[PDB]
Amino acid sequence: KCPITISSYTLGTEVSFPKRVKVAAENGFDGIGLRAENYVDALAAGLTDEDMLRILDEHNMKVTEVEYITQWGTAEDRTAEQQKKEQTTFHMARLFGVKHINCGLLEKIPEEQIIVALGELCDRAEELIIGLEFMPYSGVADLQAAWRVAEACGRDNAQLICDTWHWARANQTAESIKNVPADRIVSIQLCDVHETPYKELREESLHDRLAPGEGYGDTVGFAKILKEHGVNPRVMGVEVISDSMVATGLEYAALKVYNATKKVLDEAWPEISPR
Ligand SMILES: [Mg+2]
Ligand SMILES: [Mg+2]
Ligand SMILES: [Mg+2]
Repeated sequence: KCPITISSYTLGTEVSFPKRVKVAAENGFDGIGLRAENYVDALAAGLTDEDMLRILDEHNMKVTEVEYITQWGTAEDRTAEQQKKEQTTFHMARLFGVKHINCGLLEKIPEEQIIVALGELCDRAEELIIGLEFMPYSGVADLQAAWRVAEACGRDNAQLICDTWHWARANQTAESIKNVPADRIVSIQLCDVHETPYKELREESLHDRLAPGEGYGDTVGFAKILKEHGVNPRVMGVEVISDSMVATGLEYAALKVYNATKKVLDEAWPEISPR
């Protein structure tokens, strides 16, 4: 089993929790992703952990993705708020029954420092899996780099996330997955890329992604690579971060990315496609 999950950013940063759940459920998703910010907003709106569980249950829904841990690479970055965010994701994962937490490292630090910091983060995570996400503009720039550091840290909960946008913008291929044990890839996130990159790649990534297979990043070929390598993702996230789609409509966004996801997985991995 692999829950088709609408990732947090796919619905923006404003929508209430109950609307997020409802829009997801109405559009055929098995789960939602939640950022710590979304969770804090819900608490600020007077919702409790308990109420969030009830609402999910009311829509036959689950939170299946928890994110996003960053700013863990250096002593100066690991501030009290950083550490609060870490702790908040850990609690969120336990609460909602999620086994892994999405993680990225923006800071371009020497890799030996990354190995050590990653090990420490996995220690902090205890039973939870750290899903380290490579990104072309980050301190872990491609899949080989992510595997190198996860491997070297020597914690079994150091695992890997493949997000189509990052895969395509880091120009990854079939060879990128070489020597990466399939069972180390904890999740997959689907979307697609514009033909022409932004000047600032990080702006593009957070503002102007395309729906799966509607772009120039061979989402279909990407899914097939991971499938054939023997990856068994815990979640199939759909992470299409698009200010334009959200501005058009949440329902619009949700329908558009579901239909696109179904198109790609029908072709590439029918056994887990939504049905
Ligand atoms: Mg915004
Ligand atoms: Mg991602
Ligand atoms: Mg089977």
